[PDB]
Amino acid sequence: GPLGSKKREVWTDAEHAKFVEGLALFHKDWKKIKEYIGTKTVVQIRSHAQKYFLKLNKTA
Repeated sequence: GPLGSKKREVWTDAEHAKFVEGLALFHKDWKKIKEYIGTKTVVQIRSHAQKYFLKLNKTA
């Protein structure tokens, strides 16, 4: 885990895609995602937890 190191609340492109796992583990439950990435608030997760859905496509 973070081992008490200070973490940024703001996302990164590699950090984002850890959320994309919790969408399966917790199933539409942002109040559990913030633990998987580590010590996050739900604020940036809730606004990005809408963004994953926008990319979904029936052409792959």
